[PDB]
Amino acid sequence: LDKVNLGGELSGSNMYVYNGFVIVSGDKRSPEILGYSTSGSFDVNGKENIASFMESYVEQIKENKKLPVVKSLLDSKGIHYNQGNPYNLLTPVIEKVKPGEQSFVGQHAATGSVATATAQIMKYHNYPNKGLKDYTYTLSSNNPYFNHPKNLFAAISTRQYNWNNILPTYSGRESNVQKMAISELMADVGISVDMDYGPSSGSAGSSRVQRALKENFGYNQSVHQINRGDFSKQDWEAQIDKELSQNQPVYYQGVGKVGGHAFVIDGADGRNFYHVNWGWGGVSDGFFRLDALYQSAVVGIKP
Repeated sequence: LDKVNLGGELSGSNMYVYNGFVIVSGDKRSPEILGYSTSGSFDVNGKENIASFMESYVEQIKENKKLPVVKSLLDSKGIHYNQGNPYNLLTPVIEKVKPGEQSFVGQHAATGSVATATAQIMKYHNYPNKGLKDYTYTLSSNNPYFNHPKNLFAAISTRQYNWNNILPTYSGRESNVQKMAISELMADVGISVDMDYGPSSGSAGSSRVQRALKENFGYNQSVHQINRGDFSKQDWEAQIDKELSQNQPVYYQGVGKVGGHAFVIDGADGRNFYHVNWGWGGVSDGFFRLDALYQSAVVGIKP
């Protein structure tokens, strides 16, 4: 084992990670093994959606101080998307340098975890074939990366998505046919969720995702947002288990000051660990506990 120096907000001793990989807490008033995997490694540098989740474990363990098997559905189809090239080839191009930050002018903004999570689930279903409704929104007045005013628009009602061209994953030297297909999908999805574009891109998430999947992309009326706080632990996990039992990956997110920090839950080991795809090409994917004890999910995702 080779420990990772989490640093940042995970630079304490309340949790330790060693590269597969393993995650163990540092206080027996909380579960011992938090997350694990037999392949790849774990990292959170520059990956805010993974770090946000980890930061919740820490808050959880500190709170403890006061005291079916489903094979990864995405892996089964070889779905591994990311947030940068070529997935973001059609997101807005950064125009301004944010005071005090290094310049990203000329680069396409990140797709956003919310859009990457949503796109992977859509690819799993290879749906829809035809977009249903257009979408527009105005970029946040406080966004320091673009000139204002800025209105974004996606002609989704005119889309005929070719799922043979939208590949399950991208290597790098794919032709325009394939790169255009995935970048168009990512740009449409991001716009449908009012993405606040930047070197990192944020969206409110769940509330936007459930509405976009039905209104813009034609998914089943069964699609809806569920909040963790409205369910008992048993009912919550039973919801997730039912989705997975029906071959329906789940959109999941935690909340930060910049919006939803999303990922996809697409499997279960049977020991209460759920398989997670962080949308970063594969790094850090594995089995995690929903908690180590403002989370939400979008379920009922199917055509």
